[PDB]
Amino acid sequence: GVYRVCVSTGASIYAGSKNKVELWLVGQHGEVELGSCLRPTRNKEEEFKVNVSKYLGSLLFVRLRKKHFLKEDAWFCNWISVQALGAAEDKYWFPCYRWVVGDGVQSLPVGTGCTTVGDPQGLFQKHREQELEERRKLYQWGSWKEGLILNVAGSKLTDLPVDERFLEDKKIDFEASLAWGLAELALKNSLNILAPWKTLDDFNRIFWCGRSKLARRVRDSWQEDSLFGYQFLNGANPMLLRRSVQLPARLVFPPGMEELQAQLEKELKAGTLFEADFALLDNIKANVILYCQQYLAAPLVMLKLQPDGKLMPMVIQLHLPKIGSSPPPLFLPTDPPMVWLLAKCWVRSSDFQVHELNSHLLRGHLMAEVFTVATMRCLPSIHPVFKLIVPHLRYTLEINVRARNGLVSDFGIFDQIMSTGGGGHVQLLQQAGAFLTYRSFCPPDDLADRGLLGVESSFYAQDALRLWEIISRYVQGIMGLYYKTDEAVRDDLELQSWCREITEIGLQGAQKQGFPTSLQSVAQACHFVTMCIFTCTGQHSSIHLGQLDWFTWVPNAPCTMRLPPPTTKDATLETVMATLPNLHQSSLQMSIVWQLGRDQPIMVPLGQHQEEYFSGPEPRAVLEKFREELAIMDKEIEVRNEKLDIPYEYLRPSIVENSVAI
Ligand SMILES: [Fe+2]
Repeated sequence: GVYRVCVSTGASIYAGSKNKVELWLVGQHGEVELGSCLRPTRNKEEEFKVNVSKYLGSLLFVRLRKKHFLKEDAWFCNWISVQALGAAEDKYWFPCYRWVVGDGVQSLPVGTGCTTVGDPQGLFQKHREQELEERRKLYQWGSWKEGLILNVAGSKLTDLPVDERFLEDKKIDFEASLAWGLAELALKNSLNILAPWKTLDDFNRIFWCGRSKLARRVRDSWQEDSLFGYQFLNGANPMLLRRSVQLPARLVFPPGMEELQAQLEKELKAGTLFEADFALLDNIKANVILYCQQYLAAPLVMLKLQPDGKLMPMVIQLHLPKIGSSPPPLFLPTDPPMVWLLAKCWVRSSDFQVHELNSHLLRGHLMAEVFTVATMRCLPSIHPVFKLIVPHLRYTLEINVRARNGLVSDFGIFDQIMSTGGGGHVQLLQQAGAFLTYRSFCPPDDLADRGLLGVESSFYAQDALRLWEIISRYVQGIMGLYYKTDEAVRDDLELQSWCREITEIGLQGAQKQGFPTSLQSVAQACHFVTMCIFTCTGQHSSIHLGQLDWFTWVPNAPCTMRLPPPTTKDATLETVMATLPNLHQSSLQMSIVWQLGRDQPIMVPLGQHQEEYFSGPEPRAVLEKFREELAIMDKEIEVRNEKLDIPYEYLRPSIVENSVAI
């Protein structure tokens, strides 16, 4: 048989190897020796024809060995393909996409994919058991802080497996751009070092972060209650807002407040009353920067949806009611300018804290990390489900360790400017585990329980729904090719351990929240994987992407507050200024909002990954349909935003990354 064996080397910097690599072809019936054929050239696809007398049959594996003489050289193998030039057979695909190190003999299965149940021959059975044992030695759980959901084991990036590390081409650009980014900002902001700081207009002096079309709008009108409430719907953090069924029990009224109660009852029966509650911030210890006391608040904001499709704030309560003590003052738009302005600033500051911590870090980065480690420890390379998820898990462990090394680590970024940093952030993050429910990660159920379905004013809910349907079908499409009966899913030990690693191990008992302990059906499994895929794409991008727009104008998103939240209604121009961050803190904030949210040097759009793990044409068809539905969504949304005054685009397949990486 005449075969053209083709081996593809990585496009990295250290991908090429000076060592000679020997291959072997082992099929359904027998195996053949090929020996040293070529030497891995960096970013070079190399093919060659060979002829073997021994009958192989269906090629199952392609074993390789990298022999080194005196100095070993790492080799990042993309894949190996061996096709029969004579017989009418399909090209045998053998995906690798990882680093190859050591004088150990590696084995690459064919890219078809299958499970233990779907492999009755037991051809790949022994292969996957030995691989997973090694996977577990490489991927272990760790604990950055006690009480939180597990993360990857280790402390530094060096503790991460080489395959999870940044490619040398991205690592240099990721760090360079970040360095030049914050320095440029630090330079210009140092000029204001002696500039007056007594009017809110002075905030415009430091403003020079990104200055986008939307970001300018914010500067133009942040004091507008219309934009204020608009952010609860389509802002950077649309997770807290929900439709009110009844008045919040913490919404207690001070003696005299009876007229306002009727305005609240009017909106409730109409079904236009909404509430965003920040009680999670209660009793969280605030930061201490330079021995100066910072302050937090647990506000409540009541809003009404206007017939012209506008959400407007009605009342803001800054403290939670103290049992046994008189009720705290409620602030209304009727209050003096400065008094209402201060209360909105406290709400924006608190939204920032919860956004970055819960919405972003926890619900986005850490959750994904949980999925990542559970995938690598329970699902073998050949597993069909494993091949579906991996692109979405790209560069996740790396960016997370980078965060726990200076972004949220002790004496890190939060501690330096964030009011929650310095202890309270962990307190807020640890206690936020209870709010992590299975339904909250699924749009069809999230907006359902909250009550944002059908709300035309909420573009997030719409886009979240549409996107979820597309993904859902893609997973259903892939899972359908490998799971035809519910018993298949039910008896998939690997699949069952994966789901176990997540709900029970990773998430520390998430069954009490809503996460399943076992996937017994096919439709249930499809919903779980979609939930995973969505968390590493949509859930993160819908929260990450708005940072450059809303958190750049400090007055709209204060990183900290120098004065405690007002207990009386007598705020003045100076007090608002004193409460808000000074030039020292605000400027640092802007330079840091660029870190937690920005455009990545090289970015991979949702569903647009290059690594090919499947070999069949059927899996590909499903992949192509997925890319098709996404493309048409990205265009339609683009057209829709034309008519929109403030275009919502945080869920567009073109800018929505395929994995959590920034
Ligand atoms: Fe992010």
